[PDB]
Amino acid sequence: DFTFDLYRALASAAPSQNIFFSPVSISMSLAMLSLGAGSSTKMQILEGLGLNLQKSSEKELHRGFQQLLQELNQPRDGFQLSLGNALFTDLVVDLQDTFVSAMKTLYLADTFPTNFRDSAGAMKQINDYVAKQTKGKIVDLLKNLDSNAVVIMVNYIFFKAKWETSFNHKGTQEQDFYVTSETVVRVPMMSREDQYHYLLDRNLSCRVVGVPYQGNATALFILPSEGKMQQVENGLSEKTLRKWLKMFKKRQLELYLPKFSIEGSYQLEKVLPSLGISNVFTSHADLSGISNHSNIQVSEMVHKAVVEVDESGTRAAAATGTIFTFRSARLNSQRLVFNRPFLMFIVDNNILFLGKVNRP
Repeated sequence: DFTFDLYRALASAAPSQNIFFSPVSISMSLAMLSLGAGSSTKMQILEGLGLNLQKSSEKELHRGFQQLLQELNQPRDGFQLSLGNALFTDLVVDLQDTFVSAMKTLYLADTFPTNFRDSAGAMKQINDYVAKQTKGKIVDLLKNLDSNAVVIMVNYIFFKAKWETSFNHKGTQEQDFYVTSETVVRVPMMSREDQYHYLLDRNLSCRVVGVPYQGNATALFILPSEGKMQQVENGLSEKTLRKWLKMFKKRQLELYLPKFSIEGSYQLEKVLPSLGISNVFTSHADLSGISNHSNIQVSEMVHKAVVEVDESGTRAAAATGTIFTFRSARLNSQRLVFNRPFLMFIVDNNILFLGKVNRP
């Protein structure tokens, strides 16, 4: 698995830490990059994306993403999704019009000649570019920039959508969240009893619940059994996802989910090589589709994903202006409380987001 092996790579590199990235967005930038890559550099990228038998249609691959981008970029109401890619290339590097054209046309991405000789100027231009493309949601992508950089590739994505059903601000109270058995933090816990797509996975030992967004996206929160986080991570795979997308049944639940913001920032040139994509970062890189200039390669491939989660939804919890019972108070339903590290997916027909919430 491209996506899940990448998740494990990132996880292994930063134990006991939050992880968060966009799979679709990463595949998108790699395909886009293959547009100017040649020989073994290109082939490593395509196989990494996993590319059909007969090494068939790359243009079909670009068609898919091309359409996907369009659908993703079409506004709704209270749906905030900013995603994009850009290539910053040194002044020496003469660009190929066929590359620049394909990038803008197919992926809506830009290629900007840049003066990396002025490290501090380039960093600010890049950060300002992203701050604007994100309507201010991602303001300081790069934290440092080398003077010898030749080409910087940045991929960014910010997402915030209204729940299909809201969380009553009256159900939010501070509560303990156990990062570990001995590390505890107070967090504002939202709550709402309702019918949710539930799933008990005895194989991996974890509970999965689905919460739909006011649109076409649905959040999946995975709660491992006490001490089973590593096991679950070891079990993550596209197959498993398919499996889960079937076991899903409606179940009355009193859900307790934290209000939180989560982000991941990565230098993919330090992890992708372990997944088989290495030539593109070396001096032996083949980016002849991009320029005829020798000695060029991707100096840095940064990726930043940001997502905010809160009460806001489309409609308020309609009800029990029907609560019938002789009891003083109705009894509780099954309770699912995320007050220990959990995993989270945000999926449409693809996987927009994948991460591990260790500390809200």
